[PDB]
Amino acid sequence: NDLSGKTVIITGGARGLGAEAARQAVAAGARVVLADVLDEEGAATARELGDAARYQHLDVTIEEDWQRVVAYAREEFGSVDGLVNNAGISTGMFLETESVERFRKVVEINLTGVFIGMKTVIPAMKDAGGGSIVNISSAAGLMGLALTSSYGASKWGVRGLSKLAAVELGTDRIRVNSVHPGMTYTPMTAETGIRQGEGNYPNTPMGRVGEPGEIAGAVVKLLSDTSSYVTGAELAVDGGWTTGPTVKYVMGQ
Amino acid sequence: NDLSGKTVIITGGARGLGAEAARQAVAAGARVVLADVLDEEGAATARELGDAARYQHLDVTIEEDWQRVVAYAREEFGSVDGLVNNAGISTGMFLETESVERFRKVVEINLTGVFIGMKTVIPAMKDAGGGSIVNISSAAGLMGLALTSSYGASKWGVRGLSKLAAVELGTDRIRVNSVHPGMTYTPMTAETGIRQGEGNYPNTPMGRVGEPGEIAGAVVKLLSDTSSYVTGAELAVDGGWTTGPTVKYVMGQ
Amino acid sequence: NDLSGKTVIITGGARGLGAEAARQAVAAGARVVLADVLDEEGAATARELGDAARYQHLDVTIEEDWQRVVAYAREEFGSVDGLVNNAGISTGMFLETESVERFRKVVEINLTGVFIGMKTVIPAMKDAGGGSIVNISSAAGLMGLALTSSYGASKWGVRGLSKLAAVELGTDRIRVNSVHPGMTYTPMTAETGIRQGEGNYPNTPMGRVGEPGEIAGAVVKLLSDTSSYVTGAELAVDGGWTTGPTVKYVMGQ
Amino acid sequence: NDLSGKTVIITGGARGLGAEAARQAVAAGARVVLADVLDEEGAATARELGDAARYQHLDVTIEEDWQRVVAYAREEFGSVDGLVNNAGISTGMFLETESVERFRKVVEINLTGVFIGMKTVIPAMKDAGGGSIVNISSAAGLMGLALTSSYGASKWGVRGLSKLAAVELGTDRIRVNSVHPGMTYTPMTAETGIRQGEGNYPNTPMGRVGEPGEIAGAVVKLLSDTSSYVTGAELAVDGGWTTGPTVKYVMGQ
Ligand SMILES: NC(=O)c1ccc[n+]([C@@H]2O[C@H](COP(=O)([O-])OP(=O)(O)OC[C@H]3O[C@@H](n4cnc5c(N)ncnc54)[C@H](O)[C@@H]3O)[C@@H](O)[C@H]2O)c1
Ligand SMILES: NC(=O)c1ccc[n+]([C@@H]2O[C@H](COP(=O)([O-])OP(=O)(O)OC[C@H]3O[C@@H](n4cnc5c(N)ncnc54)[C@H](O)[C@@H]3O)[C@@H](O)[C@H]2O)c1
Ligand SMILES: NC(=O)c1ccc[n+]([C@@H]2O[C@H](COP(=O)([O-])OP(=O)(O)OC[C@H]3O[C@@H](n4cnc5c(N)ncnc54)[C@H](O)[C@@H]3O)[C@@H](O)[C@H]2O)c1
Ligand SMILES: NC(=O)c1ccc[n+]([C@@H]2O[C@H](COP(=O)([O-])OP(=O)(O)OC[C@H]3O[C@@H](n4cnc5c(N)ncnc54)[C@H](O)[C@@H]3O)[C@@H](O)[C@H]2O)c1
Repeated sequence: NDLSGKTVIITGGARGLGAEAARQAVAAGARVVLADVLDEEGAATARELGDAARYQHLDVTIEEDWQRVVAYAREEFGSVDGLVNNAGISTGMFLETESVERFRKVVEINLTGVFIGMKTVIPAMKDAGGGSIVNISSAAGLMGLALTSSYGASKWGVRGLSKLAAVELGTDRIRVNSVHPGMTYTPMTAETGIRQGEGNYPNTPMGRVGEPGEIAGAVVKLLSDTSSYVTGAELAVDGGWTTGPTVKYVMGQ
Repeated sequence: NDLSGKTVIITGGARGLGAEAARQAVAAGARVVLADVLDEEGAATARELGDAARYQHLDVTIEEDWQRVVAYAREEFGSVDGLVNNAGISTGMFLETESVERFRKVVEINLTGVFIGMKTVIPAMKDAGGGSIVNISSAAGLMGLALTSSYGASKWGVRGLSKLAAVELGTDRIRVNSVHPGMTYTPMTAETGIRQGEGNYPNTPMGRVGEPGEIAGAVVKLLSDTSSYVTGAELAVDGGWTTGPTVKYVMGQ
Repeated sequence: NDLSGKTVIITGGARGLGAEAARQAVAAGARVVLADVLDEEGAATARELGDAARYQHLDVTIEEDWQRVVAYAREEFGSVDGLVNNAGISTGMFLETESVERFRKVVEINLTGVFIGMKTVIPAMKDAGGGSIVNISSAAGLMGLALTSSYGASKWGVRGLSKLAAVELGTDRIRVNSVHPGMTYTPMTAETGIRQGEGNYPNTPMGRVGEPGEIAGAVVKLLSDTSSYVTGAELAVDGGWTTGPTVKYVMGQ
Repeated sequence: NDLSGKTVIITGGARGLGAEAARQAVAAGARVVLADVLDEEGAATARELGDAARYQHLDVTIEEDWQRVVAYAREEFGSVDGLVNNAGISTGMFLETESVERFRKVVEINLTGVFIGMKTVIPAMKDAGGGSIVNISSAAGLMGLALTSSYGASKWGVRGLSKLAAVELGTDRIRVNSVHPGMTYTPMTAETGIRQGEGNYPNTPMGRVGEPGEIAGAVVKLLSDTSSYVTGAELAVDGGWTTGPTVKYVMGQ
């Protein structure tokens, strides 16, 4: 089913979701390339992953870093079959509050970054007769989420980017889809005081926050050939956060 | 790698989409109950599946039936863990041309039908501590498709009914999502003029209609625990059809 | 500035959003034909509305009344230029707690009833050289709302069905759009527990339920020639109910 | 009808949609502050609009410029009651074809430009007790349109920026909606061979391209109190371009 024999570059794979996806894909047969700004950790992720993994330094906003890392894959593995655009920075504040400078920063990573990744990897995949680009968006890209400011703007952008890219590359067998994670447990969200566990996140239909491995599974599905006719699609992995409001809220929560 | 060891019932499982979902389910371990109105074929398909498959006549618009085949799976197999609502019919005419007689018929099978399946298996799956209901909607449920009238109206109804159900059953570990396949090659479509293969369906970004086995892959995945944090979702398997207009169309020509 | 000088039929016209529209639609100078099953109230309403109004009986489920009423509007006013599909019933219970007979009766009125209206009115408006059909869907037809069961199903139904009719009738200059009202104060919802007034409904961005006049104004925008290039569109009037979750919910309501 | 006895600022006011909105707003009784980079044409227009029009130079990507113009608007007309974020630039090329510096250029204006717009203008609106921000998006922000690249990513970003702002500014009585015009008759499109007139646009359900005033009419609606309950909505003025493919395309023609 969801098996591999390909080379997938994972951006933001030094930690959290990115590493998890790497771990899962390597565990599925793919040879991965981790790319992050977090070097020390990254190589540590690679080193633990095994021989199917290499770590590469990559600043998602620098076209040259992309060009170099994409090239490193073709050389070091023979091809580039998958791209998982995960690297990004978040926002937790009201619109008027956010500085235009920071707005611009966040939008650079989250949006313009996946674009540089796309246009850059596209030729390598054309070279390989098709490929899969999985754009990790957010639940903030599926509905208006209070307090996401620049992050909301950029996750909506990634959703349209995937879609229009999907219609342009279909004939080249280049698949492009977006995955949308809801509240996930990570030491970082743990720092927000987010508790993992059934009953611990009542404001999402499933009453709980998700796990990194849960989102990682859907990334692999879209990397595998079991989804050979899926493109310009959006997959929400949020325990129903974006589907509709919690019952309690429909009454008075 | 989406696995199984549970019992799932596949409505509309005689021929086409249903049968292949049944097929793929079995190859992953699931115990399947092909329910259908088409008794001869459906019985043969179960025959071709093996011991992992039971057939059951079921006219989806009959509450009594659903209660019977669910009961049967319960007794026959010890549980109900998956329900793939695929048994529908189709509308191939303009709205002003259609008779309220056919409209009622299409809606009744395509919409009310899945409602009953859902209302019936819910306790079955509460007893099992969770489940997965995959309502097979269509591209007609994701946009306005000319010539689908009742089939389309009912497919939007089915997309929506999947969502409100997901918010109510989240806490019960029951997961409702919708699969929306595009143009599939079927001897009927073949007859209706549909050619299978590359460049054989230019009016979809990917340039071809999908093989029935390409949809089935997506159904099996949402049935699996690989997607445990996935509810109130809508997956489209249509080679870009529903994402946006084809380049040529964007240009006119 | 929205103005009308044409004939328009409003279903569910005896009261609520329906009658409010009739008032405003006459204020804009249209000739309205109210239609309802509540004939006592209905005639009374048309009386208060004056001479630009005519009450006709219409059991939205009986294709005959549609014909009788559509024949009348044309003969009494020479043309049928608008149709506001407002008649409908509600649902407030957990899905698996709704009988299939009720499920069916609600769909019949909310879904098929708008269909019979579209088909019947089409030729009439074609003879008039165009027209405007406004289907009063719901905020329940824009996301998965809990406890709406049948009402949800049909509302998603009414939304998708407007889109195909829009694509089909676009060249006949017959415009079709759907209006989606969120929580609104109507004496019926009063007999629900709903309150009109500031902060009285904290679970929608704006803080309170809307008034009937807020909805009618929109229906009239789309019923007018100001929205001449508008078809296949969905206008939510719900104080952001549908737009995304409330700031409080977003933080741990 | 829609009356606007208030003061609203229009970006990209020198020409096109911006201008046609200015005329209709001033006609609705609004006091207008046109803003743009094209000082030459901008001045002329304001003049031709009357003593209810003022032209302010404003480069949409510069905060000082915004800070300046909104201030001037407060002094001059005593308040800021509306904002139509219309300034922007387009794109006509394949993603893999467009440069990073260009992508940036375009995002900055269409997305970042609207952010600084909203941020700056919010305090003025709280001051007044409410307001209406109309973010002019595009059909490109509602689906995957090929060749829009940076324009498409930014118009999708604008769609979600508006929705999040609306959840956060609900109780402040500041409404935020997105207008999404499709193909429009404009000498720009005209140089492209786009002919105005019925039948002249096959690939849109309505069989033709729209006029600026058709879109200008929706702006005045959202800006007016007539839409006091609309927030976080999206309105497509596009002849059904976004609601499913054209019948011909459905029939594989
Ligand atoms: N719970 C969540 O954290 C959550 C919620 C919703 C959506 N998501 C999406 O899932 C993705 C992964 O979530 P996460 O918690 O693992 O995030 P994370 O922040 O823990 O990890 C993402 C990685 O991106 C890296 N990165 C940042 N800037 C970079 C740059 N410019 N170049 C290269 N790499 C860079 C970071 O250094 C980090 O290690 C996120 O990007 C987010 O958009 C996450
Ligand atoms: N245009 C299309 O055909 C199309 C496109 C996309 C998705 N789909 C989806 O798949 C289904 C149609 O299935 P298909 O295309 O594989 O072929 P199909 O139309 O042959 O349907 C599959 C089965 O449903 C059965 N069925 C009909 N009425 C039934 C009833 N009342 N009770 C039980 N079973 C019944 C049929 O006999 C058949 O065995 C629909 O549910 C639809 O959502 C269809
Ligand atoms: N009020 C809200 O908050 C709200 C929200 C979303 C959607 N809606 C929808 O708006 C429409 C009605 O709004 P309302 O507030 O005026 O409600 P209402 O029910 O108070 O009044 C509308 C009318 O529907 C009529 N009706 C029912 N069956 C009929 C039939 N068979 N033939 C003819 N008329 C029939 C009733 O007689 C009634 O006069 C319905 O579709 C409702 O579902 C209302
Ligand atoms: N063919 C079209 O013109 C067309 C069609 C559909 C949608 N749209 C969209 O609708 C809006 C207006 O369309 P239009 O028909 O008026 O097109 P237009 O390009 O003639 O007008 C856009 C205006 O933005 C101004 N502008 C650019 N950068 C600016 C900045 N930095 N600060 C201030 N002003 C700036 C331009 O100089 C121009 O006057 C745009 O956002 C556009 O994306 C345009």
